[PDB]
Amino acid sequence: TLRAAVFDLDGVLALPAVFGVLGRTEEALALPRGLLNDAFQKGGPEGATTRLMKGEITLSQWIPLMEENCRKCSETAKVCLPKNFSIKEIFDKAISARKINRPMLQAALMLRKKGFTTAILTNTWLDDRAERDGLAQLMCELKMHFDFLIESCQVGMVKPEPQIYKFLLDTLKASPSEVVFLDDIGANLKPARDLGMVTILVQDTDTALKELEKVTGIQLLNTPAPLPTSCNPSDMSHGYVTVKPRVRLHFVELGSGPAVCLCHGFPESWYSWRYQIPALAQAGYRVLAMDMKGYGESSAPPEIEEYCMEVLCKEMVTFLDKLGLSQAVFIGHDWGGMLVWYMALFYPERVRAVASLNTPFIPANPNMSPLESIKANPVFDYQLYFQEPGVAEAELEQNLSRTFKSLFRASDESVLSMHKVCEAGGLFVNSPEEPSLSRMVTEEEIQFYVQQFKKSGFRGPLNWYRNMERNWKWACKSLGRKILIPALMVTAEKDFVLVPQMSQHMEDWIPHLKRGHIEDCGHWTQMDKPTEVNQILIKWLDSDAR
Amino acid sequence: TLRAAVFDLDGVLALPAVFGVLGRTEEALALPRGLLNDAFQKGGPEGATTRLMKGEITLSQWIPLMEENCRKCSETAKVCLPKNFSIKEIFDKAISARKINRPMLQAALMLRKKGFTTAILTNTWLDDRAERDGLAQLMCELKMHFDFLIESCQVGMVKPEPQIYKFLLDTLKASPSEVVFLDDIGANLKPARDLGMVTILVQDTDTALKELEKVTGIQLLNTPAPLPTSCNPSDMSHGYVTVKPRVRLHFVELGSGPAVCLCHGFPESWYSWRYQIPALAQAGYRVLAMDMKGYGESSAPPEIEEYCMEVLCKEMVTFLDKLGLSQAVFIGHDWGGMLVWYMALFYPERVRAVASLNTPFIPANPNMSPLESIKANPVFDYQLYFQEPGVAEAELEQNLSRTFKSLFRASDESVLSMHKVCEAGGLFVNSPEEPSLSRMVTEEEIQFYVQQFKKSGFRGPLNWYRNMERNWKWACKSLGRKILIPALMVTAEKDFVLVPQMSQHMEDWIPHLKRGHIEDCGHWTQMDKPTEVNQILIKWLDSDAR
Ligand SMILES: CC1(C)C(=O)Nc2ccc(-c3ccc(F)cc3)cc21
Ligand SMILES: CC1(C)C(=O)Nc2ccc(-c3ccc(F)cc3)cc21
Repeated sequence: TLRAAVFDLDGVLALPAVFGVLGRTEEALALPRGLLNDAFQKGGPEGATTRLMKGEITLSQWIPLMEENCRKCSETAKVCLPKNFSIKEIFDKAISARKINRPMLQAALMLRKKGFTTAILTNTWLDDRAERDGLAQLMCELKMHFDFLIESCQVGMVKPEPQIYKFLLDTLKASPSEVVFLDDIGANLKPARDLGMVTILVQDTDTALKELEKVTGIQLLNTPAPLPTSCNPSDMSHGYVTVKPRVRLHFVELGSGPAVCLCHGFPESWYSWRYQIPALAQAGYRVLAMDMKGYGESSAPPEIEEYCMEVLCKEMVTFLDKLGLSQAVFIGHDWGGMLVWYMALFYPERVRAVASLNTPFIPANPNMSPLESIKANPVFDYQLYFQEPGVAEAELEQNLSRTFKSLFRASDESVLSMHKVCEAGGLFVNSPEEPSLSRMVTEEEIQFYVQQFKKSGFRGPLNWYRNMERNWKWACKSLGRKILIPALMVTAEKDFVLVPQMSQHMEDWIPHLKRGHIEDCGHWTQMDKPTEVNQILIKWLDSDAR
Repeated sequence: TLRAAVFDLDGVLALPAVFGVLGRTEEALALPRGLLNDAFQKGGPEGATTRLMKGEITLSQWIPLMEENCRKCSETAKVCLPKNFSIKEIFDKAISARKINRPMLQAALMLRKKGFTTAILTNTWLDDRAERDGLAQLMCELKMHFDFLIESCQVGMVKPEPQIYKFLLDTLKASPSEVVFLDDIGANLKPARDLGMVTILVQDTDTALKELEKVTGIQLLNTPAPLPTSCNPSDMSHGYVTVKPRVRLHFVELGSGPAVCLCHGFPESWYSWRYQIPALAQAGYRVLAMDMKGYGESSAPPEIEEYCMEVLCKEMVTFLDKLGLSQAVFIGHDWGGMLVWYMALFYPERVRAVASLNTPFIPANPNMSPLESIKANPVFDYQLYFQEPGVAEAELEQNLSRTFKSLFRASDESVLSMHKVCEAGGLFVNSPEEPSLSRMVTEEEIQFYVQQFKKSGFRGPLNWYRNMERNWKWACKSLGRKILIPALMVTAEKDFVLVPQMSQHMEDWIPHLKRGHIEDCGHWTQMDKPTEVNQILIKWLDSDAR
């Protein structure tokens, strides 16, 4: 029975094959057929290309040897290479044109999800070209999804030599009959076949994937749209910044490029952005996913006033100061969404661009108490239940697994009576002790939130709602301002509290505001509709956040 | 007696004054004298500029009000503003031309070093211009050097109103007679003077600094060249990445831009780069200063093989993978310098550029054992003392303060007999029990290293020298390669072990190698000559690392 799948890089996980450019160049330049492919393989196991693939020499040392071989081949075929012939140019274009073969990666991802050990086995080179970063980027994106990456130039062995196959089996800790090996070169399949491995000659991806599903008995073709890549907490870079004597802020960091600071809502974590972090980093951004003050590995002081917007915003500015960041793009959800609008209003010089999921920008009404304003809308009643210190903490901390399983549910799975919370005596009075697992989350994802909330509980997080008068007084100072920096408002059709219509007047205060809208999306936006959140955010980032 | 110094921003800590552009524009456009300055102050305390400075409105809301005032003033003076007159253009140019007044900052730095509480008190605005980042950058660089930053637009008060002065005194927790107040506007000095504060009207910096030194009794003018800004460990962003089950890597992070990964030597810390971190971040780079494997907050497994170059390099690649970085510039010193050359040789696709301080690149000699090669040079004898597990650990761990005070000394303070270590029975046999403090370090800086080494000791750090045969075998695989990516070699005149002449053949293997050289520099390069290290690295980064 199969328990391992091995994939080649060129012509299998990455298309078009770099090899096939030797043929295309021949046709474009009207050179004798196979001339470039002949000079490429010249000398066979003793040749320049084999030395390159074994790591004896670098790609830049190989370029003049290939040119020298191209001349000798043309001299024999009684032909002349054009005025401006360049192996460097040919390969630079070929390498940058090569992209990930998405359905092949999807199949490898699906096999690994079903318990398979996966690996990339490739005949490759040590790339020291001025433009080597393009290929470094491709290898980084691909390799993360596999258990092993075996590169000929690092191991000093090359396919079709029998030793590399014995090396692969030792790395996999598997018998050859347990292995599927996919390659676009028949000669390179041959030793794997002769050893007893199942082999697939890859020409078109579709036929290769049909052969792959028939032999594994796992559906890989025509399968539903996969979720974006998530985060394994133990594999992330974890950062810690002391913003003041008793306050440290924790964040997870991924990628290079303009800093994108992600600000979760209540009662969440950096992990609420798990489906956005790999996507935004891959789109060319340096993601900083916060544990907001009161949460996870960040400090959680008990004082209510430690959680007013003025204090929270000041601390986020210090967070940027200590990291040496002059600016960051601020993206928030729920309470994080409220914080990001006030970062834009009070510190525009520090905010590259601002985006909010669900949370509209509504200015303070200076002729009405915030307590009065909130009583007007019956959907905001649950926030009055949060006012009395200790009441909501006791119910939310009682059973953590029940708390998160009850809260994190899609719009058509809701188990909560949001009205009338105070009167009913609690959020979960008509809710089960053992809620069923929502289709949005796994048991393990719930257990991550449970473990995070074991440290500081719900006091600090609930304190965010306990500064309505302080926040109102501070917000009134901004009543003559407008938000004029790049801004995005993302509405969720089925958020029954932060309703899309509440954002309707925003253009009066943010004239150049851009919008996104997600149909059939509840309150837990990032995990409810991750693919669409990523599409909207990446599109807005590339256009407005530089 | 004075214990606090307060500085204005425009015309005092930053020059040329943004105000003075109103006058220059008048002269350039041949407009009536004081016309632009009149429309700027139009309406006085009730005017548009006062509302701006109090934070009632943003800079972009103010621009059309200023234009409207400029028209009314021109209509009265019976003049016509030119075809293409733009307040936006005038102020964009004025703000970007304004730079830090270096000698004024140096004086504030010197006063704070002598126990003074320092603050910036400024009449400023909420900047929402498309080009606001330039000013955000300036405020970030300046503010870090002061105890307090009081901005009119954040406090809703403005100079010369008496309330802002009472607010300043409350923030300083000082009586007015204890305060020196420096301002370029006479009207703004007046309430501070009337309260009993010492006031300096700032026209030219030199005269202002003479007045400042006469009143404080502290030399501020003609004082020696200051050291670059250092790091306070508790104020840095601390990052943590698990590279494998038993191995976590710690780093300090500062700045935005291309990632620059700093790799210390033996027996050091991320803190050895304390004078480079703020400088490189200010030059436009994202600095990642490592605690290398075996050190500080990074894991220190006991096995010798955990510290061979192959393992260390692989882990540094995983470190980049987990952070989502496709590349980084690698800068190393001593053992870190050796690691960076092999990162360039084995992983060029992941290395944006490579630089080494003191450590030359010398290829493996495949016809000689590394143990033989090292015996040939008597300066490398101390490395043989490091071979036997437990011997060097015992002497180095015996008295940590003695260890670091003995090691970290300039070329003309050396206390160590580097020959013949093994024969003499130790590094510190002819060294004092209580070494005098080197001119390069403070007691507090030594105590930081002492506290760091209390965690894991010297086993992991010494293990870096215990893989000579393993490293030699791995290095021989690279003998046919060349380093062709951007590279910098920095030599230290007085490093008696890693001598400048040892780097002489490097061009044979790195043909496009760039060089730097530091005269009168010992082995502890970063702390011995910080200003010159920063100049060489910043110059090479801006030219070759993009
Ligand atoms: C799902 C539902 C109704 C919706 O449609 N919008 C919101 C907003 C907040 C909460 C919420 C958050 C925390 C908590 F403890 C209780 C309820 C729940 C919801
Ligand atoms: C200062 C001096 C001689 C010099 O000029 N070059 C070097 C290189 C290494 C060490 C050193 C490092 C660690 C240790 F434990 C002992 C000596 C000491 C030196």
